[PDB]
Amino acid sequence: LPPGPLENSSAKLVNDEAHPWKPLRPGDIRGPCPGLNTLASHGYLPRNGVATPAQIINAVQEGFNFDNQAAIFATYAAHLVDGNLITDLLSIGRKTRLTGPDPPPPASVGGLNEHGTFEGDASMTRGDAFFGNNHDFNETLFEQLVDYSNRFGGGKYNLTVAGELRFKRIQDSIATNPNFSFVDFRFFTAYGETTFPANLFVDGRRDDGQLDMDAARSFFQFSRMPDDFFRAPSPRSGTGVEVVVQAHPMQPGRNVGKINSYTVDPTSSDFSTPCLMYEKFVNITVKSLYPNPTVQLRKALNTNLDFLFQGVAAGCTQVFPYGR
Ligand code: HEM
Ligand SMILES: *[C@@H]1O[C@H](CO)[C@@H](O)[C@H](O)[C@H]1NC(C)=O
Ligand SMILES: *[C@@H]1O[C@H](CO)[C@@H](O)[C@H](O)[C@H]1NC(C)=O
Ligand SMILES: *[C@@H]1O[C@H](CO)[C@@H](O)[C@H](O)[C@H]1NC(C)=O
Ligand SMILES: *[C@@H]1O[C@H](CO)[C@@H](O)[C@H](O)[C@H]1NC(C)=O
Ligand SMILES: *[C@@H]1O[C@H](CO)[C@@H](O)[C@H](O)[C@H]1NC(C)=O
Ligand SMILES: Oc1cccc2ccccc12
Ligand SMILES: Oc1cccc2ccccc12
Ligand SMILES: Oc1cccc2ccccc12
Ligand SMILES: Oc1cccc2ccccc12
Ligand SMILES: Oc1cccc2ccccc12
Ligand SMILES: [Cl-]
Ligand SMILES: [Mg+2]
Repeated sequence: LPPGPLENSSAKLVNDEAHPWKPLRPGDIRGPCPGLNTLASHGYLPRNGVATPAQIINAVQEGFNFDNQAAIFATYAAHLVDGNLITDLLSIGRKTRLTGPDPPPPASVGGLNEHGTFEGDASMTRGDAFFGNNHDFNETLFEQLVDYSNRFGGGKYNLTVAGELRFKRIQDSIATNPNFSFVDFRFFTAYGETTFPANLFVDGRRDDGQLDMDAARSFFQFSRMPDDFFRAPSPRSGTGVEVVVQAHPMQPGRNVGKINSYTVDPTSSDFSTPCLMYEKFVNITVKSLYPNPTVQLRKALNTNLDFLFQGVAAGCTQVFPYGR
């Protein structure tokens, strides 16, 4: 079952004796998420980067005070599209034999590195998949984050910086990635993720929304909590995303095989239709990976879809692609 919320959600030291940072060993997997990467590199998750959904939910809550509903929604969304539903294992990065025997195609079980399922374009510190690497820390992109922090945040990353940088990334992908896609699930996640450094990488004794660049580099590049890091003082995820959207409101769309051809998609969900985002994720995205599953896969899909629905925070009706 999905873990419940923390019994005690106070700020506390999370870079503690039981959770030291360690460098990668051969075979250890890290991916496009600095949050999960840091949890693995401090042993809140298995240090090889392969974990169960329950391990992930417990880790994001314990290590960073990510809220329960957000933890459930993201984890089961990722697991459904990128994880092995029979073995209950998900890679936080590249595809690996460590998640067990694969299901039939068209399911990919590609880990969080799989482009276009959860991971997508216009990430802050990772390049678009079209440019060759959607998962490793990129120094040039991080230096741009530093520059935007200097210009809009007095040298710190905050929600104002997030609003400007989110738009800059989108405009750079429009100008250079002929395959740029910015619809449905990615349209939502791209905005939410820009709040996370301000909400969750800021030491919880301060919780002022102002992330310094030493801490930012530590998390984004090295998957490493600052010495004496205290987690956030209460559960949260995407609060302040309205500030990021308001700075430069966008419509969902994609380039259409050429640069500078961004074409709005009226069949995409947007922030006015969160329940459509959920329904398409299940009916189209998940269903297309598993169109006619065998008995044990069908059971695992339905269980994980029930868990996903527990995380749906927008008053939506559950949908059932494989029946009740
Ligand atoms: C709850 C389970 C979570 C999963 C499965 C997850 C997975 C992912 C994935 C696959 C991405 C790639 C999105 C992209 O293409 O840019 C991403 C982005 C990101 N996640 Fe998470 N995430 C989770 C929770 C968290 C938490 C708790 C934090 C912080 C504590 C966090 C911080 C970030 C950041 C900062 C990015 C954007 C990085 C960048 O654009 O450079 N995530 N997440
Ligand atoms: C919750 O944890 C904090 C920090 O560890 C501690 O100060 C506080 O006493 C705890 N609360 C309860 C009810 O145990
Ligand atoms: C190109 O875009 C499509 C989605 O429209 C996606 O399936 C494909 O993986 C993308 N490839 C790259 C390398 O961006
Ligand atoms: C990092 O991002 C820059 C800017 O988009 C890109 O030119 C470069 O190839 C990327 N990769 C590395 C390894 O720097
Ligand atoms: C970001 O920092 C700048 C400079 O200190 C400030 O003007 C702006 O109000 C800050 N934004 C937020 C949301 O804290
Ligand atoms: C999803 O499928 C259900 C039937 O299982 C249907 O009622 C619903 O309208 C579908 N939603 C979308 C957005 O296709
Ligand atoms: O874990 C996550 C990663 C990226 C985006 C998210 C948006 C909402 C809730 C969780 C998210
Ligand atoms: O309202 C939102 C929009 C997009 C992403 C989010 C992630 C977490 C929490 C709320 C979010
Ligand atoms: O953060 C949020 C929470 C709930 C609803 C939202 C709607 C739009 C934009 C952001 C939102
Ligand atoms: O865009 C939105 C509108 C209303 C409620 C939401 C809840 C979560 C995430 C997004 C939302
Ligand atoms: O719980 C949520 C968090 C972020 C985005 C969402 C979009 C739709 C439905 C639920 C959502
Ligand atoms: Cl919570
Ligand atoms: Mg990306």
